[PDB]
Amino acid sequence: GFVNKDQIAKDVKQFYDQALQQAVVDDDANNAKAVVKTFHETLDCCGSSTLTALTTSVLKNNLCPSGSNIISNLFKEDCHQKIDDLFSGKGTK
Amino acid sequence: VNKDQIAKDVKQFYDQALQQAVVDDDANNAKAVVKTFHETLDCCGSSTLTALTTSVLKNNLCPSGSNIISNLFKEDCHQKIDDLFSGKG
Ligand SMILES: [Cl-]
Ligand SMILES: [Cl-]
Ligand SMILES: [Cl-]
Repeated sequence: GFVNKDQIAKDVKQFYDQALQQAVVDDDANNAKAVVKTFHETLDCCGSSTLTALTTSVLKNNLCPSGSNIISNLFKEDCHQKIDDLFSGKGTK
Repeated sequence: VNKDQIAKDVKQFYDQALQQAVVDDDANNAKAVVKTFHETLDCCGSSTLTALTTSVLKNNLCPSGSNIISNLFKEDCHQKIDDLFSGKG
């Protein structure tokens, strides 16, 4: 089966959103938090939007990339944007 | 979204880009996608696609530099995609 770039990007974001929501709402969600932490470290982001990345960095900072200050989350791309960069070949860096 | 299904689809997407990248004909986007996957996930090709992997490696789509062990001991992109969705890191 052929894979469409836009559709796969949408599914990944959706998967990540499910994970983020579980990691934040509920502690002890060990695997959601692991998935979220892996996405955040790999893509260098901390949220589905600028606003959720800021919120996560203030309230659940352990989920954010190491050495991440709060205020960078205001200016850095969010995880949805980094997922788009990945599949379009823009570059995560 | 099912974890197994999405990891499968992303690997298939990566495989598609890999085979397109080997053709140097209006595939500059596929080359960028392959290179982006390689740098983001820290991998180079897949053990399941040895012929393609050898070609992109020669096309300098697995650039070296940081982590010298990772320059000689390349990681499988399929495994790294699996690690991404399993949260293994
Ligand atoms: Cl699942
Ligand atoms: Cl092979
Ligand atoms: Cl190379």
